[PDB]
Amino acid sequence: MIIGNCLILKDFSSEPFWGAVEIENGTIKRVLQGEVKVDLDLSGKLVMPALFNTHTHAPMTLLRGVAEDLSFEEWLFSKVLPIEDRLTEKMAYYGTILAQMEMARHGIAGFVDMYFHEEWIAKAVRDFGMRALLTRGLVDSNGDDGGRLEENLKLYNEWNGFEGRIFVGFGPHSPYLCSEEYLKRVFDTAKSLNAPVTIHLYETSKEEYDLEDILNIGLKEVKTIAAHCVHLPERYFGVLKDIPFFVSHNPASNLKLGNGIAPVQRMIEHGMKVTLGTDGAASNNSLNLFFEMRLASLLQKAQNPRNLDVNTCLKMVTYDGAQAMGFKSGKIEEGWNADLVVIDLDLPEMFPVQNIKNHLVHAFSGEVFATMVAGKWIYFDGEYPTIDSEEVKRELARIEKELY
Ligand SMILES: N[C@@H](CCSC[C@H]1O[C@@H](n2cnc3c(=O)[nH]cnc32)[C@H](O)[C@@H]1O)C(=O)O
Ligand SMILES: [Zn+2]
Repeated sequence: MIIGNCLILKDFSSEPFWGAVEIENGTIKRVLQGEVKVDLDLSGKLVMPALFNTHTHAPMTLLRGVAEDLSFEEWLFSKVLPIEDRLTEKMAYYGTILAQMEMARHGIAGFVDMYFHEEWIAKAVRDFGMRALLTRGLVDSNGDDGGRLEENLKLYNEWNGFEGRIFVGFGPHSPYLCSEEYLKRVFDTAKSLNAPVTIHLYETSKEEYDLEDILNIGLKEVKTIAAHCVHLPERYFGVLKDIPFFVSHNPASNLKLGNGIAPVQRMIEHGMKVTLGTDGAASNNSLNLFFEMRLASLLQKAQNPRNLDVNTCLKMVTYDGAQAMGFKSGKIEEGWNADLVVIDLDLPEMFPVQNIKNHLVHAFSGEVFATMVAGKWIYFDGEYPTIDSEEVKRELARIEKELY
Protein backbone atom coordinates (compact mmCIF):
# COMPACT_ATOMS: atom_id res chain seq x y z
CA MET A 1 0.00 0.00 0.00
CA ILE A 2 1.20 3.49 -0.90
CA ILE A 3 -0.38 6.52 0.73
CA GLY A 4 0.73 10.06 0.03
CA ASN A 5 0.82 12.71 -2.66
CA CYS A 6 0.92 15.21 0.18
CA LEU A 7 3.30 16.63 2.76
CA ILE A 8 5.40 14.17 4.75
CA LEU A 9 7.05 14.95 8.08
CA LYS A 10 9.73 12.28 8.34
CA ASP A 11 10.71 13.13 11.91
CA PHE A 12 10.88 15.83 14.58
CA SER A 13 14.08 17.36 13.21
CA SER A 14 13.25 17.52 9.50
CA GLU A 15 11.00 19.73 7.38
CA PRO A 16 7.87 18.61 5.49
CA PHE A 17 8.21 17.59 1.84
CA TRP A 18 5.76 16.47 -0.83
CA GLY A 19 5.87 12.70 -1.24
CA ALA A 20 4.35 9.35 -0.33
CA VAL A 21 4.85 6.32 1.90
CA GLU A 22 4.69 2.62 1.09
CA ILE A 23 3.53 0.27 3.83
CA GLU A 24 3.84 -3.51 3.69
CA ASN A 25 3.20 -5.95 6.54
CA GLY A 26 3.02 -3.29 9.26
CA THR A 27 6.34 -1.69 8.34
CA ILE A 28 7.65 1.19 6.23
CA LYS A 29 8.87 -0.29 2.95
CA ARG A 30 9.90 2.99 1.35
CA VAL A 31 9.47 6.76 1.49
CA LEU A 32 8.95 8.45 -1.88
CA GLN A 33 9.66 12.08 -2.78
CA GLY A 34 7.75 14.16 -5.31
CA GLU A 35 4.80 12.94 -7.36
CA VAL A 36 3.99 9.22 -7.53
CA LYS A 37 1.10 6.82 -8.10
CA VAL A 38 -0.66 6.32 -4.78
CA ASP A 39 -3.40 3.96 -3.65
CA LEU A 40 -4.59 6.58 -1.18
CA ASP A 41 -4.32 10.24 -2.13
CA LEU A 42 -4.01 12.39 0.98
CA SER A 43 -3.39 15.62 -0.93
CA GLY A 44 -3.91 18.66 1.28
CA LYS A 45 -2.85 16.80 4.41
CA LEU A 46 0.26 15.94 6.40
CA VAL A 47 1.60 12.49 7.28
CA MET A 48 3.80 12.16 10.36
CA PRO A 49 4.85 9.53 12.91
CA ALA A 50 2.14 8.55 15.37
CA LEU A 51 2.31 9.58 19.03
CA PHE A 52 3.08 7.48 22.12
CA ASN A 53 1.37 8.15 25.49
CA THR A 54 3.76 6.97 28.20
CA HIS A 55 1.33 7.02 31.14
CA THR A 56 -2.35 6.39 31.72
CA HIS A 57 -5.02 4.35 33.50
CA ALA A 58 -7.21 3.38 30.54
CA PRO A 59 -10.52 2.33 32.14
CA MET A 60 -10.64 5.64 34.07
CA THR A 61 -12.43 7.09 31.07
CA LEU A 62 -15.47 5.66 32.91
CA LEU A 63 -14.78 8.12 35.73
CA ARG A 64 -14.19 11.20 33.56
CA GLY A 65 -15.31 14.25 35.50
CA VAL A 66 -16.49 12.29 38.55
CA ALA A 67 -13.82 13.69 40.85
CA GLU A 68 -13.61 17.47 40.59
CA ASP A 69 -12.51 20.15 43.06
CA LEU A 70 -10.57 17.84 45.35
CA SER A 71 -7.03 17.84 46.76
CA PHE A 72 -4.93 14.81 45.79
CA GLU A 73 -5.60 12.74 48.91
CA GLU A 74 -9.36 13.43 48.75
CA TRP A 75 -9.42 12.69 45.02
CA LEU A 76 -7.87 9.25 45.43
CA PHE A 77 -8.90 7.86 48.83
CA SER A 78 -12.34 9.42 49.08
CA LYS A 79 -13.52 9.62 45.48
CA VAL A 80 -11.69 7.27 43.16
CA LEU A 81 -10.98 4.11 45.19
CA PRO A 82 -14.60 3.46 46.19
CA ILE A 83 -15.69 3.68 42.56
CA GLU A 84 -12.83 1.46 41.41
CA ASP A 85 -14.08 -1.22 43.82
CA ARG A 86 -17.14 -1.38 41.56
CA LEU A 87 -15.26 -1.41 38.24
CA THR A 88 -15.63 -4.88 36.68
CA GLU A 89 -13.60 -6.88 34.19
CA LYS A 90 -16.20 -6.08 31.55
CA MET A 91 -15.99 -2.37 32.40
CA ALA A 92 -12.21 -2.48 32.19
CA TYR A 93 -12.52 -3.84 28.66
CA TYR A 94 -15.03 -1.23 27.45
CA GLY A 95 -13.36 1.58 29.35
CA THR A 96 -10.20 0.67 27.47
CA ILE A 97 -12.02 0.51 24.15
CA LEU A 98 -13.33 4.00 24.91
CA ALA A 99 -9.85 5.18 25.93
CA GLN A 100 -8.46 3.93 22.62
CA MET A 101 -11.22 5.58 20.66
CA GLU A 102 -10.27 8.86 22.32
CA MET A 103 -6.49 8.44 21.99
CA ALA A 104 -6.85 7.33 18.38
CA ARG A 105 -8.72 10.46 17.32
CA HIS A 106 -5.67 12.30 18.66
CA GLY A 107 -3.05 10.38 16.66
CA ILE A 108 -1.84 8.08 19.43
CA ALA A 109 -0.50 4.65 18.43
CA GLY A 110 0.53 3.20 21.79
CA PHE A 111 0.20 3.76 25.52
CA VAL A 112 1.63 2.62 28.84
CA ASP A 113 -0.96 1.47 31.36
CA MET A 114 -1.04 0.85 35.11
CA TYR A 115 -4.29 -0.59 36.43
CA PHE A 116 -6.19 -3.76 37.39
CA HIS A 117 -8.23 -6.31 35.41
CA GLU A 118 -5.26 -5.83 33.10
CA GLU A 119 -5.93 -8.98 31.07
CA TRP A 120 -9.26 -7.46 30.03
CA ILE A 121 -7.44 -4.27 29.15
CA ALA A 122 -5.12 -6.41 27.01
CA LYS A 123 -8.13 -7.99 25.28
CA ALA A 124 -9.38 -4.49 24.41
CA VAL A 125 -6.00 -3.45 23.02
CA ARG A 126 -5.92 -6.72 21.08
CA ASP A 127 -9.28 -6.00 19.52
CA PHE A 128 -8.77 -2.28 18.85
CA GLY A 129 -5.35 -2.30 17.19
CA MET A 130 -3.05 -0.08 19.28
CA ARG A 131 0.29 -1.00 20.83
CA ALA A 132 0.65 -0.99 24.60
CA LEU A 133 2.99 -1.63 27.48
CA LEU A 134 0.60 -3.00 30.09
CA THR A 135 1.44 -3.23 33.79
CA ARG A 136 -0.62 -4.08 36.84
CA GLY A 137 -0.76 -1.50 39.61
CA LEU A 138 1.11 -2.93 42.60
CA VAL A 139 0.77 -2.02 46.29
CA ASP A 140 1.48 -3.90 49.49
CA SER A 141 1.10 -3.88 53.24
CA ASN A 142 4.25 -5.19 54.90
CA GLY A 143 4.89 -7.53 51.97
CA ASP A 144 1.32 -8.73 51.53
CA ASP A 145 0.23 -7.50 48.08
CA GLY A 146 -3.05 -9.38 47.90
CA GLY A 147 -1.75 -11.39 44.95
CA ARG A 148 -1.12 -8.40 42.71
CA LEU A 149 2.42 -9.27 41.61
CA GLU A 150 1.16 -12.79 40.81
CA GLU A 151 -1.56 -11.30 38.62
CA ASN A 152 1.11 -9.20 36.87
CA LEU A 153 3.10 -12.38 36.12
CA LYS A 154 -0.02 -14.11 34.78
CA LEU A 155 -0.51 -11.09 32.53
CA TYR A 156 3.12 -11.30 31.46
CA ASN A 157 2.86 -15.05 30.77
CA GLU A 158 -0.24 -14.67 28.65
CA TRP A 159 0.42 -11.39 26.87
CA ASN A 160 4.04 -10.29 26.64
CA GLY A 161 4.91 -9.95 22.98
CA PHE A 162 1.41 -10.44 21.59
CA GLU A 163 1.51 -9.67 17.84
CA GLY A 164 4.47 -7.40 18.46
CA ARG A 165 1.88 -4.89 19.68
CA ILE A 166 1.66 -5.69 23.39
CA PHE A 167 4.40 -5.87 26.00
CA VAL A 168 3.98 -6.44 29.73
CA GLY A 169 5.72 -4.59 32.53
CA PHE A 170 5.38 -4.19 36.29
CA GLY A 171 3.61 -1.26 37.88
CA PRO A 172 4.52 -0.60 41.52
CA HIS A 173 2.25 2.38 42.29
CA SER A 174 4.77 4.55 44.13
CA PRO A 175 7.48 4.44 46.81
CA TYR A 176 4.80 5.30 49.38
CA LEU A 177 2.18 2.66 48.55
CA CYS A 178 4.91 0.05 48.16
CA SER A 179 7.16 -0.91 51.06
CA GLU A 180 10.92 -0.85 50.53
CA GLU A 181 11.13 -4.65 50.66
CA TYR A 182 8.23 -5.14 48.26
CA LEU A 183 9.72 -2.67 45.81
CA LYS A 184 13.04 -4.55 45.75
CA ARG A 185 11.16 -7.76 44.99
CA VAL A 186 9.30 -6.08 42.13
CA PHE A 187 12.50 -4.65 40.67
CA ASP A 188 14.23 -8.03 41.03
CA THR A 189 11.35 -9.68 39.23
CA ALA A 190 11.43 -7.12 36.42
CA LYS A 191 15.20 -7.47 36.31
CA SER A 192 14.94 -11.25 35.90
CA LEU A 193 12.44 -11.05 33.05
CA ASN A 194 14.15 -8.04 31.52
CA ALA A 195 10.80 -6.28 31.69
CA PRO A 196 10.10 -2.58 32.26
CA VAL A 197 8.84 -0.96 35.46
CA THR A 198 6.52 2.06 35.64
CA ILE A 199 5.97 3.94 38.87
CA HIS A 200 4.61 7.26 40.17
CA LEU A 201 7.69 9.09 41.42
CA TYR A 202 7.76 12.23 43.60
CA GLU A 203 4.26 13.21 42.48
CA THR A 204 3.47 15.22 45.60
CA SER A 205 5.51 17.54 47.82
CA LYS A 206 5.04 15.25 50.84
CA GLU A 207 7.31 12.68 49.17
CA GLU A 208 10.78 13.46 50.48
CA TYR A 209 12.39 10.00 50.47
CA ASP A 210 15.88 9.60 49.05
CA LEU A 211 16.20 8.21 45.55
CA GLU A 212 19.23 6.23 46.77
CA ASP A 213 16.96 3.59 48.30
CA ILE A 214 15.75 2.90 44.77
CA LEU A 215 18.91 3.61 42.78
CA ASN A 216 20.52 0.61 44.44
CA ILE A 217 17.72 -1.98 44.23
CA GLY A 218 17.35 -2.06 40.47
CA LEU A 219 16.63 1.40 39.05
CA LYS A 220 20.08 1.60 37.45
CA GLU A 221 19.44 -1.70 35.67
CA VAL A 222 15.70 -1.78 34.91
CA LYS A 223 14.09 0.26 32.13
CA THR A 224 11.86 2.51 34.23
CA ILE A 225 9.11 4.89 33.21
CA ALA A 226 8.70 7.28 36.12
CA ALA A 227 5.46 9.24 35.93
CA HIS A 228 5.37 12.81 37.28
CA CYS A 229 8.78 13.43 38.91
CA VAL A 230 7.44 16.83 39.86
CA HIS A 231 9.54 16.90 43.02
CA LEU A 232 12.47 14.78 41.86
CA PRO A 233 15.53 16.37 43.53
CA GLU A 234 17.71 18.09 40.91
CA ARG A 235 20.81 16.57 42.53
CA TYR A 236 19.84 13.27 40.88
CA PHE A 237 19.38 14.56 37.32
CA GLY A 238 23.04 13.84 36.64
CA VAL A 239 22.94 10.15 37.55
CA LEU A 240 19.57 9.51 35.85
CA LYS A 241 21.11 10.64 32.58
CA ASP A 242 22.81 7.39 31.60
CA ILE A 243 20.43 4.71 32.88
CA PRO A 244 17.25 3.58 31.04
CA PHE A 245 15.21 5.99 33.17
CA PHE A 246 12.32 7.64 31.30
CA VAL A 247 10.40 10.48 32.90
CA SER A 248 6.74 10.49 31.90
CA HIS A 249 5.66 14.14 32.10
CA ASN A 250 1.95 14.56 32.94
CA PRO A 251 1.40 18.37 33.02
CA ALA A 252 -2.40 18.50 33.02
CA SER A 253 -2.72 16.00 35.87
CA ASN A 254 -0.02 17.70 37.96
CA LEU A 255 -1.83 21.04 37.64
CA LYS A 256 -5.38 19.72 38.12
CA LEU A 257 -4.51 17.89 41.35
CA GLY A 258 -2.50 20.86 42.58
CA ASN A 259 0.81 19.04 42.56
CA GLY A 260 2.80 21.64 40.66
CA ILE A 261 5.04 21.85 37.60
CA ALA A 262 7.91 19.47 36.88
CA PRO A 263 11.22 21.17 35.89
CA VAL A 264 11.31 19.35 32.56
CA GLN A 265 13.57 21.89 30.82
CA ARG A 266 16.20 21.42 33.54
CA MET A 267 15.94 17.62 33.37
CA ILE A 268 16.38 17.71 29.60
CA GLU A 269 19.37 20.05 29.80
CA HIS A 270 20.96 17.57 32.21
CA GLY A 271 20.64 14.86 29.56
CA MET A 272 17.63 13.05 31.03
CA LYS A 273 15.16 11.31 28.70
CA VAL A 274 11.67 12.83 28.91
CA THR A 275 8.36 11.64 27.47
CA LEU A 276 4.70 12.66 27.65
CA GLY A 277 1.83 10.92 29.40
CA THR A 278 -1.78 11.96 29.98
CA ASP A 279 -2.41 9.99 33.17
CA GLY A 280 -6.09 9.03 33.66
CA ALA A 281 -9.31 10.69 32.46
CA ALA A 282 -10.42 11.43 36.03
CA SER A 283 -7.55 13.87 36.59
CA ASN A 284 -6.88 15.43 33.19
CA ASN A 285 -9.52 14.95 31.88
CA SER A 286 -8.65 14.29 28.24
CA LEU A 287 -6.41 11.63 26.69
CA ASN A 288 -4.93 14.01 24.15
CA LEU A 289 -1.14 14.04 23.78
CA PHE A 290 -1.18 17.09 21.49
CA PHE A 291 -2.89 19.05 24.27
CA GLU A 292 -0.44 17.59 26.78
CA MET A 293 2.53 18.56 24.59
CA ARG A 294 1.32 22.10 24.06
CA LEU A 295 0.62 22.52 27.77
CA ALA A 296 4.05 21.14 28.68
CA SER A 297 5.75 23.62 26.34
CA LEU A 298 3.79 26.60 27.66
CA LEU A 299 4.54 25.75 31.30
CA GLN A 300 8.28 25.64 30.66
CA LYS A 301 8.15 28.80 28.55
CA ALA A 302 6.74 30.70 31.52
CA GLN A 303 10.24 30.47 32.98
CA ASN A 304 11.98 31.15 29.66
CA PRO A 305 10.26 31.55 26.26
CA ARG A 306 13.15 29.63 24.69
CA ASN A 307 12.30 26.51 26.71
CA LEU A 308 10.83 23.40 25.04
CA ASP A 309 11.15 24.40 21.41
CA VAL A 310 9.01 22.83 18.70
CA ASN A 311 11.37 20.05 17.57
CA THR A 312 12.07 18.97 21.15
CA CYS A 313 8.31 18.77 21.68
CA LEU A 314 7.61 16.74 18.54
CA LYS A 315 10.46 14.41 19.48
CA MET A 316 8.99 13.91 22.96
CA VAL A 317 5.55 12.80 21.77
CA THR A 318 6.83 10.67 18.90
CA TYR A 319 10.32 9.17 19.02
CA ASP A 320 11.09 9.42 22.74
CA GLY A 321 7.72 7.90 23.62
CA ALA A 322 8.25 4.94 21.29
CA GLN A 323 11.71 4.49 22.83
CA ALA A 324 10.39 4.26 26.39
CA MET A 325 7.87 1.71 25.09
CA GLY A 326 10.47 -0.33 23.23
CA PHE A 327 8.90 0.15 19.80
CA LYS A 328 10.78 0.99 16.62
CA SER A 329 8.39 3.83 15.78
CA GLY A 330 8.63 7.61 15.80
CA LYS A 331 10.20 8.15 12.40
CA ILE A 332 8.98 7.57 8.88
CA GLU A 333 11.99 5.62 7.62
CA GLU A 334 12.50 2.25 5.93
CA GLY A 335 12.31 -0.61 8.39
CA TRP A 336 10.46 1.33 11.07
CA ASN A 337 6.94 0.46 12.17
CA ALA A 338 4.08 1.79 10.09
CA ASP A 339 2.60 3.87 12.92
CA LEU A 340 1.45 7.10 11.31
CA VAL A 341 -1.10 9.86 11.72
CA VAL A 342 -2.72 12.11 9.12
CA ILE A 343 -3.33 15.78 9.93
CA ASP A 344 -5.70 17.96 7.92
CA LEU A 345 -3.88 21.07 6.70
CA ASP A 346 -7.03 22.70 5.30
CA LEU A 347 -7.82 24.40 8.61
CA PRO A 348 -7.54 27.99 9.91
CA GLU A 349 -5.01 26.98 12.58
CA MET A 350 -2.65 25.47 10.00
CA PHE A 351 -1.94 28.81 8.28
CA PRO A 352 0.54 30.25 7.33
CA VAL A 353 1.50 26.97 5.67
CA GLN A 354 5.21 27.70 6.06
CA ASN A 355 4.95 27.21 9.82
CA ILE A 356 3.17 23.85 9.98
CA LYS A 357 5.48 22.31 12.56
CA ASN A 358 4.98 25.24 14.92
CA HIS A 359 1.21 24.95 14.38
CA LEU A 360 1.36 21.29 15.40
CA VAL A 361 2.67 22.34 18.80
CA HIS A 362 1.02 25.71 19.48
CA ALA A 363 -2.24 25.94 17.53
CA PHE A 364 -3.52 22.51 16.53
CA SER A 365 -6.45 21.16 18.57
CA GLY A 366 -5.31 17.56 18.36
CA GLU A 367 -8.19 16.21 16.28
CA VAL A 368 -6.31 14.20 13.66
CA PHE A 369 -7.78 12.93 10.38
CA ALA A 370 -6.63 9.33 10.70
CA THR A 371 -4.26 7.14 12.70
CA MET A 372 -2.42 4.05 11.52
CA VAL A 373 -0.89 1.35 13.73
CA ALA A 374 1.00 -1.69 12.45
CA GLY A 375 -0.21 -0.73 8.97
CA LYS A 376 -3.88 -0.78 9.93
CA TRP A 377 -6.21 2.20 10.18
CA ILE A 378 -7.56 2.34 13.73
CA TYR A 379 -9.20 5.72 13.11
CA PHE A 380 -10.09 7.28 9.76
CA ASP A 381 -12.25 10.29 8.96
CA GLY A 382 -14.28 9.93 12.15
CA GLU A 383 -14.58 6.17 11.76
CA TYR A 384 -13.37 3.27 13.87
CA PRO A 385 -12.76 0.46 11.34
CA THR A 386 -11.62 -2.10 13.91
CA ILE A 387 -14.76 -2.08 16.07
CA ASP A 388 -18.54 -1.87 16.13
CA SER A 389 -18.99 1.73 17.26
CA GLU A 390 -22.71 1.40 17.87
CA GLU A 391 -22.39 -1.79 19.91
CA VAL A 392 -19.54 -0.35 21.99
CA LYS A 393 -21.57 2.80 22.57
CA ARG A 394 -24.60 0.86 23.82
CA GLU A 395 -22.45 -1.15 26.22
CA LEU A 396 -20.87 2.05 27.57
CA ALA A 397 -24.37 3.45 28.10
CA ARG A 398 -25.31 0.39 30.13
CA ILE A 399 -22.06 0.63 32.06
CA GLU A 400 -22.75 4.26 32.95
CA LYS A 401 -26.08 3.20 34.44
CA GLU A 402 -24.62 0.19 36.22
CA LEU A 403 -21.53 1.93 37.59
CA TYR A 404 -23.31 5.03 38.87
N1 LIG B 1 -5.61 0.58 43.36
C1 LIG B 1 -5.12 -0.63 42.68
C2 LIG B 1 -3.59 -0.66 42.64
C3 LIG B 1 -3.04 0.53 41.86
S1 LIG B 1 -3.69 0.52 40.18
C4 LIG B 1 -3.20 2.17 39.62
C5 LIG B 1 -3.80 3.21 40.55
O1 LIG B 1 -3.31 4.51 40.22
C6 LIG B 1 -4.36 5.40 40.60
N2 LIG B 1 -4.15 6.76 40.07
C7 LIG B 1 -4.79 7.36 39.03
N3 LIG B 1 -4.35 8.57 38.87
C8 LIG B 1 -3.42 8.83 39.80
C9 LIG B 1 -2.62 9.95 40.12
O2 LIG B 1 -2.73 11.10 39.40
N4 LIG B 1 -1.73 9.85 41.16
C10 LIG B 1 -1.62 8.72 41.88
N5 LIG B 1 -2.37 7.65 41.61
C11 LIG B 1 -3.27 7.66 40.59
C12 LIG B 1 -5.60 4.71 40.01
O3 LIG B 1 -6.83 5.23 40.51
C13 LIG B 1 -5.34 3.25 40.43
O4 LIG B 1 -5.95 2.89 41.67
C14 LIG B 1 -5.60 -1.87 43.41
O5 LIG B 1 -6.19 -1.77 44.45
O6 LIG B 1 -5.34 -3.07 42.89
ZN1 LIG C 1 -0.95 7.79 37.08
